[PDB]
Amino acid sequence: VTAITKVEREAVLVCELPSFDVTDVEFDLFRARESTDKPLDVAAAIAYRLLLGSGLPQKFGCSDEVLLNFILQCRKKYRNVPYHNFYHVVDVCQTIHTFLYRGNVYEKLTELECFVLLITALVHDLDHMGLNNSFYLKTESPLGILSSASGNTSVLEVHHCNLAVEILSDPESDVFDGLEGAERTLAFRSMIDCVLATDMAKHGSALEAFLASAADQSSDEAAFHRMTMEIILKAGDISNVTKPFDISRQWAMAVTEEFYRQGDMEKERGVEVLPMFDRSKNMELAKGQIGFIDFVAAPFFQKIVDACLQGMQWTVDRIKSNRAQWERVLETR
Ligand SMILES: CCCCNC(=O)C#Cc1cc(C2=NN(C3CCCCCC3)C(=O)[C@@H]3CCCC[C@H]23)ccc1OC
Ligand SMILES: [Mg+2]
Ligand SMILES: [Zn+2]
Repeated sequence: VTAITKVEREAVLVCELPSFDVTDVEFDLFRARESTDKPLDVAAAIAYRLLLGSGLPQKFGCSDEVLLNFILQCRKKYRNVPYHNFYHVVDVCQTIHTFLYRGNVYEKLTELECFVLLITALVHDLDHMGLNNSFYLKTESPLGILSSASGNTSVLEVHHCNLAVEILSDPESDVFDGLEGAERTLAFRSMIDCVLATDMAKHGSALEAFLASAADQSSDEAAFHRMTMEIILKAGDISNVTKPFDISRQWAMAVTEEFYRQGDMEKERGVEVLPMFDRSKNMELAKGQIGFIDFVAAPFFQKIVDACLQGMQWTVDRIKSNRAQWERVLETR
């Protein structure tokens, strides 16, 4: 990991994001990416602005300089894939800011936990290649064999954590260098637990654990905090369908293309290709999004808002209205 240059930091700091309000639930990262022809420097500057405006990095002895080095060390390790690129993790960072500060989830966590979550957003998909865990295991690829041999089925999520500790091992990009003892430990353990919890194979059990804890007034408090962090990172990670319809739609286009590519390589490798990943099945976006809404996103957001995160009710309202709009695309076809 080469150190970040004064020139690179300057390239970010110049961005001023005219009109954009990065703290708003109606914020639009697509409009932001076009507004210039340096769409990466913009993304970095949104992330930088979000982290400073929280007032958290300052409280934990993280200089403006170390914070920007971190953001740029993260950006270098993301790839040119349709969805799991740098724009996705800047989106998860911004969305998590809104859940914390507009949804009042900050009230459930310490400032350190709020700081860790915003930072974890940016590392949670490092060096994602546009292929899911299943691909690595079905093709008996090296990373797949190593996961299988060492007993951890979360191929990508363990990879992401490995790159996250690498970046933070250098004091010039360690946003946690200001921490010591129990606080530094908590920052690393909670960042790692949250990234590992983004594996959708654990979706059901993470959701049921958080709900059983929130329903139990005698839950261990440290455990409830941890599961709140995991649930918020998960929330941001499937937050596409909580955005204004046209934003939601562009995200659904980017993820469908990434899936389609995986199925193109699964084809040329002679491995099982699910309907979802098959360009030849040419399924309607509308039916896809309605499916995701009915089986994953609507139950998830409704249950966590009912159980505990009442201030996030708008996510359930926007899902409800996004589903209505896709039902009208169908009704008028
Ligand atoms: C049954 C739905 C049909 C799919 N068609 C669609 O229109 C769509 C979509 C879509 C999908 C994802 C992700 N999907 N999933 C798994 C979720 C569990 C159900 C099925 C297995 C995939 C993952 O693991 C990714 C990695 C982690 C998080 C979610 C993401 C994110 C955003 C999306 O829309 C913007
Ligand atoms: Mg991921
Ligand atoms: Zn993600």
